[PDB]
Amino acid sequence: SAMEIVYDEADLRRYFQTAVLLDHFLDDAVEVDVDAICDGEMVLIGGIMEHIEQAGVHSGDSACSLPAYTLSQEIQDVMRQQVQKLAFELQVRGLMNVQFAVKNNEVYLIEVNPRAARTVPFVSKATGVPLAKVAARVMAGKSLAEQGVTKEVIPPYYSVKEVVLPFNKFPGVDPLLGPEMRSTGEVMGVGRTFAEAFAKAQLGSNSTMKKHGRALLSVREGDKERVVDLAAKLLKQGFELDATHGTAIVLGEAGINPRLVNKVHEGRPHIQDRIKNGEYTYIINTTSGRRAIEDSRVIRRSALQYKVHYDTTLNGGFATAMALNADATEKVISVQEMHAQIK
Amino acid sequence: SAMEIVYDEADLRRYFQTAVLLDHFLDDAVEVDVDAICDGEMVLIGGIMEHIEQAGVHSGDSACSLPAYTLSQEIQDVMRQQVQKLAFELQVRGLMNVQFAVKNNEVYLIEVNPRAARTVPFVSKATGVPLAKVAARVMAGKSLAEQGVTKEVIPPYYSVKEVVLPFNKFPGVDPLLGPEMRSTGEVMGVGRTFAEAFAKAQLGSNSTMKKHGRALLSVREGDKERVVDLAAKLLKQGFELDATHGTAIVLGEAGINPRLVNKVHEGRPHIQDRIKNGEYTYIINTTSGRRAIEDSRVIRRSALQYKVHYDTTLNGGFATAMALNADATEKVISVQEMHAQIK
Ligand SMILES: Nc1ncnc2c1ncn2[C@@H]1O[C@H](COP(=O)(O)OP(=O)(O)O)[C@@H](O)[C@H]1O
Ligand SMILES: Nc1ncnc2c1ncn2[C@@H]1O[C@H](COP(=O)(O)OP(=O)(O)O)[C@@H](O)[C@H]1O
Ligand SMILES: NCCC[C@H](N)C(=O)O
Ligand SMILES: NCCC[C@H](N)C(=O)O
Ligand SMILES: [Cl-]
Ligand SMILES: [Cl-]
Ligand SMILES: [Cl-]
Ligand SMILES: [K+]
Ligand SMILES: [K+]
Ligand SMILES: [K+]
Ligand SMILES: [K+]
Ligand SMILES: [Mn+2]
Ligand SMILES: [Mn+2]
Repeated sequence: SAMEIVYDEADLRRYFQTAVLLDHFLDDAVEVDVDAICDGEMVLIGGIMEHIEQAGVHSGDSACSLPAYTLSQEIQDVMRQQVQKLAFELQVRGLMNVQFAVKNNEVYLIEVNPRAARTVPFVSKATGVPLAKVAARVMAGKSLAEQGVTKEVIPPYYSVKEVVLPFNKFPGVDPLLGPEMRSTGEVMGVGRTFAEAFAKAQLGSNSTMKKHGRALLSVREGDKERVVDLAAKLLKQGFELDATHGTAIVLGEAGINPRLVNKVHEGRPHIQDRIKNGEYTYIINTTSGRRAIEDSRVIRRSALQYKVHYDTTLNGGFATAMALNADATEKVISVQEMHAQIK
Repeated sequence: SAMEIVYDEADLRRYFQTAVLLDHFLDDAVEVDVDAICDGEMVLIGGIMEHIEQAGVHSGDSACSLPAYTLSQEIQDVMRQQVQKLAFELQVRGLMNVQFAVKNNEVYLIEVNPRAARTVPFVSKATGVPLAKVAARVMAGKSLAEQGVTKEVIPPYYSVKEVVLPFNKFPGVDPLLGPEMRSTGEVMGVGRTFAEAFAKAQLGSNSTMKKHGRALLSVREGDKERVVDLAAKLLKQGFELDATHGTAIVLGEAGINPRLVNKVHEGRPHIQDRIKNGEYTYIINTTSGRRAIEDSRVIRRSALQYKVHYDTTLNGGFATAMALNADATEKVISVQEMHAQIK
């Protein structure tokens, strides 16, 4: 009345110790951000952003795309409808932001921020519409209608925003994502395709990701299934794979034989070693659970330490994969050209 | 003054509880049997048989070859000489049998049986010399020279002896080889090459071995080195592989990436499951240590229950591998013919 996610009774207390609003955690859910302007008369949708990282990974630290790269129009429209309702009910006059979660083709409302959100600039840039100015006019007494800004702009190119985290400034921290924001800045990637935009945002954020080498895959239960496909993509891109017992087990059941690696406590060599010897060019590590987390800490610290690009979400992993297809230095475009393409 | 191999002090005691002579166990040594006859004037080497399974697996349960398939002539000549020395010293008059163990190019005596041994019949069949008839004559007073049997016979073909175990009659028993004899009988395989004899011997032993499929590998520490080769030989022959945790680690480091399989405690699916489901056509499982044994019991028992061919020794598995290169149904030969090839 710090945020944590508890999985069970034990966990619950367990947290209590070290310790109030309880909410059901919408697992394996897509997170969405919407910025919109309302003038009491109507509502203009500034932008619908679909996060790369799932709900549970703070929006502030999620990568995102404008326009959505996976959500259905249908569903977006739902969200678009909801905002409007919210707008009016709350009697918004100026900017507003709404965050949703999409679970099983269902739309859940996370929060409503009836002010300017840190997303505004990215949206303005992507769409060519200075939402801030507009909403400012709106607040002063000049309607959207009167402003001649009434129709929702859908760019012809992909705009992906990625973030930068201060982890390297505090080595003692576990460089891992969560419900609480820790990033200091963001970059924007502009592309013809999501993969392209993403590759640029990724490169822009200072990533050491390579297009070749050996990948380390160590994912959680709930991801043990999808990883299969990500592993495939990596193989296709020419990566050689290593895998921790559990995950290896799963891949193999699908036709994928990675090179099994040892957790720290299981033998030498182990991960830390390999990481340390620059055996990997990529690491995909997903964890769920206070302990498992604590138990996988070393993987992340080492990786951060060794300059190995790594992802801590599967959705994050896929985007990285997809981006392997694109070439961030292939084509550059200016903000001006960008806006020029808008109809 | 029921035998057992103890690895350490703890073990020692450990045994002591459950339970005397004490003999250093000659690890990774080749076991050899030698059948000879002495008439007080000379000594006749009937045959030198090299065991496939190493010392520690009772000669009565080991497969063997006449002539040896790996021992050097040098070293066989050393055994030959010791046999003669022993024959004379002990005053043998008739048949005798000598058991040696070879380690690091050194011959060790395991025991002397001053009488007809169970290998006699096989040796006679393989060499065309009826040792029992000869030794009987000697015993009755007709010397080896008088008889015209004074030169060792080394047949032009390989003769392999394989055994049959009654484990299927006692499901409650762990179908594992060791220092105590459990076999009820034996067969013989005759071939142009070791591979061919072995193959015939194995088929004859009612082995369900197949020339294709998926193999399961789960070997002890010591075997971790030679396994790679086995794994490779299996790969060449067109098999697919599965392996448990440690084995997998080793294979990975060698470049072989088998499909990982779960130890029963590890989870699902595990070995029993797979064995039970017909996933395997061959199983190679080695174990050292009373406790390590008791644990792995389940692999061995399922293998047997399900009729999957299984080897419990690395030597054995190699032999099985060699046999993949042969066709036990290709050529047959009568004993008359075999004998007729002897010069
Ligand atoms: N019920 C929930 N299910 C899933 N994720 C949630 C839930 N509540 C919050 N989150 C996640 O936590 C973040 C923080 O929640 P929010 O109410 O937006 O906090 P803040 O005021 O810090 O922005 C969101 O960006 C989202 O990823
Ligand atoms: N010191 C030893 N090192 C290795 N193997 C040995 C040793 N002593 C005996 N063995 C193993 O035990 C078996 C039985 O020993 P042996 O003295 O021949 O017993 P038995 O009287 O039953 O024939 C051998 O065939 C061999 O595999
Ligand atoms: N947008 C958050 C940064 C992603 C980071 N590579 C991670 O996967 O943890
Ligand atoms: N030579 C004795 C039989 C061998 C059996 N396949 C085993 O390896 O245990
Ligand atoms: Cl905000
Ligand atoms: Cl005997
Ligand atoms: Cl029984
Ligand atoms: K998110
Ligand atoms: K808030
Ligand atoms: K033996
Ligand atoms: K004996
Ligand atoms: Mn929020
Ligand atoms: Mn013996």
